[PDB]
Amino acid sequence: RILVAVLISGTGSNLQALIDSTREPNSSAQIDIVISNKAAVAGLDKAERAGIPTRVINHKLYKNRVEFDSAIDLVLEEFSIDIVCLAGFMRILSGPFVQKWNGKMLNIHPSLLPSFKGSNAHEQALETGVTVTGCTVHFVAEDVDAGQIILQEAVPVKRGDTVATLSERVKLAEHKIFPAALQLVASGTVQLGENGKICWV
Ligand SMILES: NCC(=O)N[C@@H]1O[C@H](COP(=O)([O-])[O-])[C@@H](O)[C@H]1O
Repeated sequence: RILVAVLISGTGSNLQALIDSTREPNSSAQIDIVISNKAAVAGLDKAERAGIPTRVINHKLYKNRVEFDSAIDLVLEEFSIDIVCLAGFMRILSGPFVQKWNGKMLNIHPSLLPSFKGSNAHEQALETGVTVTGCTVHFVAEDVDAGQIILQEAVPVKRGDTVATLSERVKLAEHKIFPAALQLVASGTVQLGENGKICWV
């Protein structure tokens, strides 16, 4: 069973979906710890009501990214973590950390990368006026632009949509592909080749 750590910053709907899929009969992974850089967020309650230990590592208490990421890394090693899932984690990881976890850290983004990178993808989409958006799960890479893509699901944008409605429709897709992507990676079906490009059995 592959040990997983889910990093969060807020609500935790994606965390929840991963908990459910990991609690499924044939899952190849189990969530052994949940880390939040913000205290008092709902995702923390979801991990707790699930019997999953948590830690709040507040980035505001550190001097730089390196220091903050080192604290996080101490916990992951402490839990013999294999795979790291960034689920709503709103922090940019330091290069050495991303380097360390290359091929073992997945992130979920609410757009069809390379479109609408950064925060507020939904708002960007609606400002732009696309009729198709979606979500993407990928490996975290040195630069947030070369992250190897694992799975994506296109989601339609309705003409009436507000950030709330679109956002909700996109999360439904996210809960589908993050669990599947985790499974894909946890089971070894998907890996990062030596050339750094995605690889399937
Ligand atoms: N910086 C990346 C980013 O924008 N992530 C997105 O934030 C939301 C948090 O959801 P949740 O906490 O309910 O899983 C999710 O929709 C995720 O795709």
